[PDB]
Amino acid sequence: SYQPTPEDRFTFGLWTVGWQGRDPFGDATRPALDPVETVQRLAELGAHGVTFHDDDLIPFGSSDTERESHIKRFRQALDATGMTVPMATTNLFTHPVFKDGGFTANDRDVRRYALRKTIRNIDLAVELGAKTYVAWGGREGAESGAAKDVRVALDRMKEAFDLLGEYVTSQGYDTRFAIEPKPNEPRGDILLPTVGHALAFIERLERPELYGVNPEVGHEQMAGLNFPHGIAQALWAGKLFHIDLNGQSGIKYDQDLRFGAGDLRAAFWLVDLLESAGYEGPRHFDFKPPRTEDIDGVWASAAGCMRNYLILKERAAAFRADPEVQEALRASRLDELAQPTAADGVQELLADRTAFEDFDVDAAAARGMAFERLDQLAMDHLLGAR
Amino acid sequence: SYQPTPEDRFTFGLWTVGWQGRDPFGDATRPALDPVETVQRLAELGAHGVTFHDDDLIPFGSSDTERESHIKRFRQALDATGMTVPMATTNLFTHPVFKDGGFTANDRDVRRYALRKTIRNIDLAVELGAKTYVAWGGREGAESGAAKDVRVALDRMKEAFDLLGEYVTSQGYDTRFAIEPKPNEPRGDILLPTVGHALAFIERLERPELYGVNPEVGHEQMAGLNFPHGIAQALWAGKLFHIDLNGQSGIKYDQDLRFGAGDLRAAFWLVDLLESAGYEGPRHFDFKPPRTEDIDGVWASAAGCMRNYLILKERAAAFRADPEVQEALRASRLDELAQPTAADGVQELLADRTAFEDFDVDAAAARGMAFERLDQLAMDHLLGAR
Amino acid sequence: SYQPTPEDRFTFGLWTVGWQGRDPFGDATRPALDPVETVQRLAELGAHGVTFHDDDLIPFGSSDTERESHIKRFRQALDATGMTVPMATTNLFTHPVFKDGGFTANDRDVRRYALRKTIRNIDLAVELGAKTYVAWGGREGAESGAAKDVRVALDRMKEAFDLLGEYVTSQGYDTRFAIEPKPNEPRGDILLPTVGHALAFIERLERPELYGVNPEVGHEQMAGLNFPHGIAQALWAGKLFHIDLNGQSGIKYDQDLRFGAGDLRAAFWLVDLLESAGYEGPRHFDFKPPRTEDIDGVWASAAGCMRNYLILKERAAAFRADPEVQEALRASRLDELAQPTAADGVQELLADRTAFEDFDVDAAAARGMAFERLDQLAMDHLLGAR
Amino acid sequence: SYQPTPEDRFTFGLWTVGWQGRDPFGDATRPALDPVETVQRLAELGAHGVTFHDDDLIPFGSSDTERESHIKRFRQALDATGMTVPMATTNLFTHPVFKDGGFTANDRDVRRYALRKTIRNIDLAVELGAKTYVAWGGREGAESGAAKDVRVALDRMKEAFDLLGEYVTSQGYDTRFAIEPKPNEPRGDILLPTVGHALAFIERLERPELYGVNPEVGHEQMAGLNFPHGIAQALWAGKLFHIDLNGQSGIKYDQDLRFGAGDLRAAFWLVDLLESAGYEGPRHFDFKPPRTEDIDGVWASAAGCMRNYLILKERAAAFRADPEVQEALRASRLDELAQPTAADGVQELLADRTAFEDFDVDAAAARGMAFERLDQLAMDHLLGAR
Ligand SMILES: [Mg+2]
Ligand SMILES: [Mg+2]
Ligand SMILES: [Mg+2]
Ligand SMILES: [Mg+2]
Ligand SMILES: [Mg+2]
Ligand SMILES: [Mg+2]
Ligand SMILES: [Mg+2]
Ligand SMILES: [Mg+2]
Ligand SMILES: [O-]
Ligand SMILES: [O-]
Ligand SMILES: [O-]
Ligand SMILES: [O-]
Repeated sequence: SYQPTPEDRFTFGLWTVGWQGRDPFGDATRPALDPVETVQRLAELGAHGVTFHDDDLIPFGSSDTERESHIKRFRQALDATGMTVPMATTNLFTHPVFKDGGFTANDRDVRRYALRKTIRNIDLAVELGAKTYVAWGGREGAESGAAKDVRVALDRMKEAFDLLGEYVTSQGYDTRFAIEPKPNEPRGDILLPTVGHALAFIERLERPELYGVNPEVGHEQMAGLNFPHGIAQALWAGKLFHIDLNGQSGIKYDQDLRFGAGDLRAAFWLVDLLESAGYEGPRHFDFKPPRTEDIDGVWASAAGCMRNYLILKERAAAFRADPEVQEALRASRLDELAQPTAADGVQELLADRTAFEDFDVDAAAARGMAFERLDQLAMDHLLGAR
Repeated sequence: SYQPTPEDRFTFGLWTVGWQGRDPFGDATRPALDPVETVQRLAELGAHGVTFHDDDLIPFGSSDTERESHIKRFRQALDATGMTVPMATTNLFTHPVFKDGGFTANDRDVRRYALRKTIRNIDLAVELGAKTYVAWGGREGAESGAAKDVRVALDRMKEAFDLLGEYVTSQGYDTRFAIEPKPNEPRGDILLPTVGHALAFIERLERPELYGVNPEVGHEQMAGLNFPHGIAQALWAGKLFHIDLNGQSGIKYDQDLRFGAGDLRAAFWLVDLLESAGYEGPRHFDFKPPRTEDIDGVWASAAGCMRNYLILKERAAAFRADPEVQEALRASRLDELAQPTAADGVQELLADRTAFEDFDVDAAAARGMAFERLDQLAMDHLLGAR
Repeated sequence: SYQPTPEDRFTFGLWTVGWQGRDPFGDATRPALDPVETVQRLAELGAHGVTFHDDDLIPFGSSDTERESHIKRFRQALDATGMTVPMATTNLFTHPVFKDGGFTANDRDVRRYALRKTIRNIDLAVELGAKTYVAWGGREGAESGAAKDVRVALDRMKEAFDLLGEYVTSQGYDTRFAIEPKPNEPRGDILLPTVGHALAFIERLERPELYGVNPEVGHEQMAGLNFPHGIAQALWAGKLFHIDLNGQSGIKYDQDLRFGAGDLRAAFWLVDLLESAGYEGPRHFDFKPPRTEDIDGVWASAAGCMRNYLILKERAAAFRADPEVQEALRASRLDELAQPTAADGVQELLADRTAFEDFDVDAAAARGMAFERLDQLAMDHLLGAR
Repeated sequence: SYQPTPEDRFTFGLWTVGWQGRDPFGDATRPALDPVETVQRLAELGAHGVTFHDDDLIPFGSSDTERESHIKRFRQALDATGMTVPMATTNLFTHPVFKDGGFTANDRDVRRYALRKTIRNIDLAVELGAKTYVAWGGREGAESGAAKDVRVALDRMKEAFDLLGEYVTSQGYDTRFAIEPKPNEPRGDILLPTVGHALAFIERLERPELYGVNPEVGHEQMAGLNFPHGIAQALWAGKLFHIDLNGQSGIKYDQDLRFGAGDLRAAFWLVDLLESAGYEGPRHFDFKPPRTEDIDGVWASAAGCMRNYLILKERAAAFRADPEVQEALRASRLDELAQPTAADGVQELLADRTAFEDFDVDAAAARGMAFERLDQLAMDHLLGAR
């Protein structure tokens, strides 16, 4: 089975299946896809909805009449298919004017233009029903040390987000923001490089409750971090507003492989976490079909994204349901991890001799954790060898 | 010149110059140093003070009389040399009982013991005059996915730090805590893996003002991150309580090279930031003299740490003082980065046609940033070619 | 399920299940294992043989009488179980005399001592039946640039291996040598860091036929390289003499996880390669049971190594046997890669206008490669969803 | 200061200063440069020559008449300046027909076309005076495991290079070939990923003498390797035919920063090696002026490449000439590494009791190597603090 239906909340950006295959060393290997045809083809595949950057839907520099016309025909395909727009974003990285950033460009006039460009697209995203507005500052950063004073750049980043927070509050919009972290590329180093850095930054904004994170699998893996661990921290903070799924095979350039490819065990632990934590947002795929592929390989790749999530969902649920796994978890004391360390308080802990002076350190040091047996049960379930 | 004096606030852990050279594949190549002799030799080198883990000063398992005796003779060398103890920490990673962690061990009784072990050493660190108490959770984490539920582990981590916050508040101690992030090693992945992750975690503690970060050069570089950028975020947050200086040559095992070795340009931008931001805490070295070295190579390595900071301090100050550099910074518009984007407010920005409808995008896109000329002036000053 | 047999050629080092758990930040968590108990327990698990470093078997410093006793007891356990010894190696990294190397130490006398220690163990390995003698220069390298002139050190490395070749040739021994590459750890950089570098060096020895490589999964992955691609090149060269199997989750310290853990798709493509190329040597596991484990967890991790190889062997055989995969391989023109580019020579090619002057570049550019549809069939077979 | 002369052999690719700034997330920021203006401007800066890909000089698709005109104008600028063309290469990566490779494309016809396109440019390079023809197989590789059988692809790679060797031998051309390794990007994994892998492959060609390597600083650093060590092995092998100089700050996308930027101490040890080994080929810069720059910044970045090499050349010469460094090298026994381990052979060594039976292992283990004191002298010379 593993057939996606709308109920599975699978979404795709216009820019993913529509990537023409232009990379740093080569030209486009595929023609551009029309936005109406992408909506059509994804609804046929079992997708729930689509997302967009403003310049994906409306070619940069369009007159107001060309814009209207682009939004009308898109909105029509959405009505015709039952497709939703859960999220939208701004392109603040392609046009040469953003070569030193959008919100943190050294030129003040470019920072003002970046904000107006964003605000215009927040109005459109709300009209189309988007609840989450993503911000990926891919050009915010530097290749050299004196080019960007980072404390002042963070003053300008906080100013920009506070300004957008005031704007949606004044308009009464029901939209929240999600910051997408990336450690590098296209800049040598990008500001707010990981989930952690974006979550700490949010706590310094004027209205923190309006902002969360949109982590991407491949981005945290570009810094060699454990993506399931970063998502668990964002969930613990109540800040996982959206998530971008794809694959990455290690620390190198950002590959955007289809979900499931790259680190397959990390994809298994991520699905197990999303499903057991009850995440209810879109399962969004931000990937690129390899430029070796024609348009049928594009839809084959898009279908494999959804198929791999559904296969892993089944294996993670079977794992957690297994009495032998529930037994191995008690053996590794994951139940004791859930008990408070000292709900009796610091003064009872300090007067407790079994916690220190009479604690038998070597009896405790000799208890094996039985983590390898547990992990081989997880490997067996992933591989269907049970 | 480049001669360290106490005034330069250079500090060293007992565990740094005293590392015997035991690594994963080999035995100790040097004898243990007595703590009194380390104090002596570092005061002679121009060091301001020393730090310790409890088990560095008092051998694990010492009776109360062996403990008293170890603290008396140490305290005596400190009085005799004028050496200070600015910071202290707990060893919650060497003894086998901490094989699954201290504060986040799955076994509850080990988590209670880890807290009592810590509290006993907070009392001693306050008595010796330490103002900062560092927490490096090196055993908090996992090699496999089901071994550690990370949301619950963070419940236990927050519980532990809140418990220590209540303890020092109740005792009226003037000590703050600093969390030291590390992405991996000795665990496959460590919780709170970077500066960003530790800063976001602190905002969820009961008394956030009691906690900051103690970043280490080599640790952020093990995730390929820009260490000067991470320190700028911690300074912007008002959370840089302490800093550990050393060298790392890339993403690999944690090398702990002497400061200045590893990424030399990153060391130059770090000193430029510390000195221009007015950091006033200790310049602490957490490094390991290579096990190829005898005890004279140990003191040669320790002296090079301080010499390299003083050379880079001089080159960074000369750079910033140069009128030609001040001119290149105006040319790259670092002065415009300091201007507010929209102090006129969102409604004036929205009614400003020069910010969007009449903005000349291509005139702005054509302005070069002159960042390469600026960076070659920084290279010239670093190398003393001006 | 999936039982290990004799004919599977699974072997283990004495140092793998015998690892006591000591790492750079912690003490041993397990008791030392007796070599004869290791032989017994591994025979019980379905292993075909065991390997050893000389100091695993005979304690460094044992007179020629305890050496006698140690070899006698050990050979007894092998006699009793039918266990074989396919390979042996020298420990030229643990003792402090090897702190700057064995074969390439700057001190001449340490290099002579290193060669005498190796030759003593080549005699023992041959009489126990080993056909392959592994060299892992863990200490050959540097933490700094002027400490080691690498061209001269390669002269010394070549000299050591040529002298070893002369010795086994004058003795008439059947044994061949296999270099084990590793990019770093315990040295900042190790000489002959990858499979590629070791294959090139072998070509400069006086008897290249006596020497091949012994690549390890996690070591090539410490440099972010594709381990199956590196094994395909060692097999193309006719130099894959032995292989070390384990797991690694990224570029970081050497983990030595059990085979299957780490990069699970790389383990699948490795098994598919080994089995389709008909590699017939030992499937040797060089891994470390995590120090979180007691001795039951050690045997559970050793059994998981074998189980994972056998599950992947079955999934890879099913992938290649599937008629739809054979069809997808023809569709991606994997059969056409096996056809010679220009079997009728360079003047044939130059005289062919369809190769240049009349080649339709756009029709060729538009053929899709259908690689994503082939990779999802491989993904379905691995996960048993086919 | 530090002026570039002719005799310094500094060369640049047409594609380096000519890079228009287009990357995977952004459009070109600079106008295209005319090849004759590039020749003029670089002659003015003190460059000795220029290099080119065939499609840098002649637009893909130009008839044999625009080809004529393009070569004529270009040769005119060279005639007028005295600029030389030391090396040339083929673009087998930009056009979509090369999406799965040139020499190792699965389609036979694309491989024939790739060889005809290369041979056409070998004829042009020879008449312009190039002695080295570089091959960079940027598209040779895969993003997935069954897309490319690597043993067969190495058969095709060897076949392509053997046919090129036959062609230049039957023409009597003086030119030699140089393989440029790169571990990844634009392919997930590229074949012959490091200097080591390319040196081993060369040993399997029918005429190994015609082929060497062209390593690039940032490409070996993309795999975390030590670039000076890799160059020492290519020089030991007699295969350093050419070298590409630039900067890279870590394992991430290929940056191509100007030489000196990135890992500055690695650039110091590289210059020290090149100058002490008497390398006499071009010092070629393969870098990209950041897209933040206008054309004045492009020429400022190109001048910085040359300046940095000349400052490092001077600092490295001063380090080796210093009597205290010569003394520190004797103290670290760098003179003793040059002495043969056992010049009087294996039976000499076996008969020597001072090599084993009477060698005092503890006195040898306790000699310190004094490597930190030597490295701080190197650090003092680099920073001009001596
Ligand atoms: Mg991405
Ligand atoms: Mg994304
Ligand atoms: Mg460290
Ligand atoms: Mg530290
Ligand atoms: Mg290993
Ligand atoms: Mg091994
Ligand atoms: Mg490059
Ligand atoms: Mg190059
Ligand atoms: O992305
Ligand atoms: O450390
Ligand atoms: O290993
Ligand atoms: O490049």
